[PDB]
Amino acid sequence: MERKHHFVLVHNACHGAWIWYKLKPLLESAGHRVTAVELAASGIDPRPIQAVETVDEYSKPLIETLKSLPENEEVILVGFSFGGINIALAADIFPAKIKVLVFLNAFLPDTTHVPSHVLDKLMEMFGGWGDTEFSSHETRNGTMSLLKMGPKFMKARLYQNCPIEDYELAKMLHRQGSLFTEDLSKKEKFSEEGYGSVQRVYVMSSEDKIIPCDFIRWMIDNFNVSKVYEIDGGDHMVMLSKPQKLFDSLSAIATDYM
Amino acid sequence: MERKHHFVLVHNACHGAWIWYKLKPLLESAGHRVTAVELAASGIDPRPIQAVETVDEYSKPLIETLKSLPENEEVILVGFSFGGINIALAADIFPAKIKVLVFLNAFLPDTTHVPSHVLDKLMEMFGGWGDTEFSSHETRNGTMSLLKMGPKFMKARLYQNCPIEDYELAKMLHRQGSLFTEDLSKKEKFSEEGYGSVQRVYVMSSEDKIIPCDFIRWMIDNFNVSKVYEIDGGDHMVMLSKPQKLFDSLSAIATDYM
Ligand SMILES: [Cl-]
Ligand SMILES: [Cl-]
Repeated sequence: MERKHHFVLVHNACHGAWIWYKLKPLLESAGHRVTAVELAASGIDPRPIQAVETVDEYSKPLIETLKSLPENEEVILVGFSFGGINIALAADIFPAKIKVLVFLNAFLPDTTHVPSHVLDKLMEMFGGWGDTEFSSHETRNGTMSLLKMGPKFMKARLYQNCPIEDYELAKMLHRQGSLFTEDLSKKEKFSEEGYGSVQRVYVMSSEDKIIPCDFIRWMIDNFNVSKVYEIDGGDHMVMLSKPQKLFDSLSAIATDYM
Repeated sequence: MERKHHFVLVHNACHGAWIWYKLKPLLESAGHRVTAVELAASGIDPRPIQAVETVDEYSKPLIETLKSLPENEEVILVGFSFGGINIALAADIFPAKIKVLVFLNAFLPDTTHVPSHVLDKLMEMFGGWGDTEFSSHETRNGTMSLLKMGPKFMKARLYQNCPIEDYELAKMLHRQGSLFTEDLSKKEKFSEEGYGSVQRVYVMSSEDKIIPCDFIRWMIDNFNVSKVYEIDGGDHMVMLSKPQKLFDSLSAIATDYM
């Protein structure tokens, strides 16, 4: 049997490690190791998002997971949605720990514009926020913009191809979060020597109704990848609507980096 | 059609409303309404268990859900495991709001002994906590015993008949909690005029490795119920391992109290 890999999986804003409940055992039955990180103020993390003011604090559990890998171990690092920004941050710290970055229906930042660039572009373009609730919290370093998904918006825009049980689960577990847009507008650009040096691939769902297939091409034209994989019939929450096809794409990716 | 009901579902210690994610849509498809309560320090509730120092604080979100119900509305109140204690507590406060109490693989207290009686009986004969972590938290109410389940103990004793996905989910979501046995040993006995006046039924799983059949028969012999229902092949997490059969049992109950 060919070499197996260690996958580090990074969830989206307002969610938590729980999203990976279908995919983790698929990967582990094929002999791979999986670590599903829970970011700060996410899932069952005991902090409210208001206490996590910066994207570096938010991302700290991912940095700590990578820090604790033994010497010379490398992972396949998979970021979902805002998890794209998280994994780029990590890649700028620990580039030699990362065999390949998997941007899964994810923000794909560049090394030319401020780190918020691709998030700011989507916020300008997106029209279907529905019953999502937006709010602010003032910090000692400025306004921090917060969001809490509404259930109608979830159903129409994230979960529309998911089993109803999955939607019910999400309604039980989703939390107010942040896309850290102010904090990311003030951060130093992602570096070419760190983030830019790491191999990267993009995995996109064909029915993602939050991260559209033309906004992806925009991001990819803006900052190229090695390879683009497409998951036929996936919604945004592809690890819940099409976990087997997602396993298939991750499997393929593992084969290209053995 | 027959009139439908409003089910209020109460989870077990260390868990949260998320346990109900398969059952909830089954009951809603059948036309019923469903509230899955999240108890203090449970699931995504923002407080750690160290902040919830009494069973009455732990139960307060159930109390508030019952208090909020419109005038003359009555619910089918389902308590799972330690949920049995919480629904007995609620029945002693709002007995006229409850059509029937459903003890589901649950502790069934009486009105003769201290509230912790049936737990004390189990805890005395129980062995093999496995990798479960026990700790003590000192409070203005005395010592509070905390537990955090270990994953080997979960797999063997709680989830042995569940899909691997459900076991992975639970590993992602379970939290340190408490059975509040100190506080329950000190509390006033449940009253015959409140709790004792409410209709009650028991639903047991045949393969429950936490609450064994013989102990259930002893609780029911000591505090009678109107009817007993059994779910063939269910583990303790019967809402995960046999949701359809649990639905079938709750349907049968709802037909009985139309
Ligand atoms: Cl996101
Ligand atoms: Cl329990």
